[PDB]
Amino acid sequence: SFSGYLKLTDNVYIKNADIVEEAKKVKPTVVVNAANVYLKHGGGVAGALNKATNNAMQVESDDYIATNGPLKVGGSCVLSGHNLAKHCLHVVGPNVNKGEDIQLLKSAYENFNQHEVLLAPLLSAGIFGADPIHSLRVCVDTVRTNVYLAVFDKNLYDKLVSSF
Ligand SMILES: O=C(O)C1=C(c2ccc3ncsc3c2)CCC1
Repeated sequence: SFSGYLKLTDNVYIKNADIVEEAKKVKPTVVVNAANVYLKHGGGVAGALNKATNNAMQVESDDYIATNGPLKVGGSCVLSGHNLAKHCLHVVGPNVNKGEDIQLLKSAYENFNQHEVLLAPLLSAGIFGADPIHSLRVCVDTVRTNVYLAVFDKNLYDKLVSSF
């Protein structure tokens, strides 16, 4: 069902695309959200995915936090994918702009290995403040399952491919 991707490795693929539009087209089994520990989906990929669900992702996430408390940096939880996917895997990469340890990025990507195939964004990139080239390197070196990476920014996509 995924089309137009560049193969980087045996199991990692990449495309210049909006992950929201990709999820609406493919209806993947799992879409990854670039979450924070409170599951407050205000901006970046999380704000865009939540708006595409008409805020249903945020209402579900608030009930999850009321029952379970916050996630760990490097951790994840599986919730509904609403109108975008069967499931959403909310994964917390470290936010460098909040002073979090970049070494937790490998632990964040290890959550992907629990799912045979995923549609995902680059973790800890964008407003999370990490170097996207480093994030793609950790993804390739950690994830063993089939990951389809959707990169929204065209200039970033071109830089990630040409420096890989
Ligand atoms: O350019 C990108 O691929 C990146 C992100 C992003 C942010 C917001 C957004 N809204 C719709 S698709 C999307 C992707 C976060 C990390 C890198």
